[PDB]
Amino acid sequence: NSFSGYLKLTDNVYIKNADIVEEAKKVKPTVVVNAANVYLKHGGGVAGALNKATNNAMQVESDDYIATNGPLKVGGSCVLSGHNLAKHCLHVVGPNVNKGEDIQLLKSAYENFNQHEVLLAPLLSAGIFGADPIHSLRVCVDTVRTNVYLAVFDKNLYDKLVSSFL
Ligand SMILES: Nc1ncnc2c1ncn2[C@@H]1O[C@H](COP(=O)(O)OP(=O)(O)OC[C@H]2O[C@H](O)[C@H](O)[C@@H]2O)[C@@H](O)[C@H]1O
Repeated sequence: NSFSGYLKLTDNVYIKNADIVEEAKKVKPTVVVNAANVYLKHGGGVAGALNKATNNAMQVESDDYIATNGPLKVGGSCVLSGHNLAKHCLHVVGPNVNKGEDIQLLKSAYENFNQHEVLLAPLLSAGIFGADPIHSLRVCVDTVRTNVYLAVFDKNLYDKLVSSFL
């Protein structure tokens, strides 16, 4: 695969200090993961950046998905187009711990990754949703069995994560 410069964490999990949008643009992976909310309203963080890079096509598609199917579940997912970034985007909803949602649902969220052989992904719930980032990384490592390439935008966070036990 064309993923380059990743640090190996485990047999199947790799990590890099990179913007997921730039990784997706360069690699054009089969699957890029979005850290979504249940309404697929891609406002900020990973979702807002991915959507911006698609010139809002991701949001237009997402609005039709919701109109047809209704909100996702917390811990749930749907497969939509990856537009100009990837073949597919797997939109995954981690728990919004800052709004009282159960952190246990982070494991359910990462289980969705096992339906795909290779993914480029962020650390779910670790941003605006308020989960401890090292916890999200540990849940990823302990849940995902398929090959995951994690893109960590924030340099300070990356440096801390790669120096922490799993
Ligand atoms: N471009 C990026 N590339 C890689 N990692 C990033 C990027 N931007 C942020 N991160 C990191 O990615 C991690 C996740 O941060 P978040 O994207 O907030 O996701 P969540 O699951 O916590 O919140 C979901 C909400 O965020 C959106 O508003 C949605 O629309 C949802 O409403 C953090 O470590 C970030 O530093």
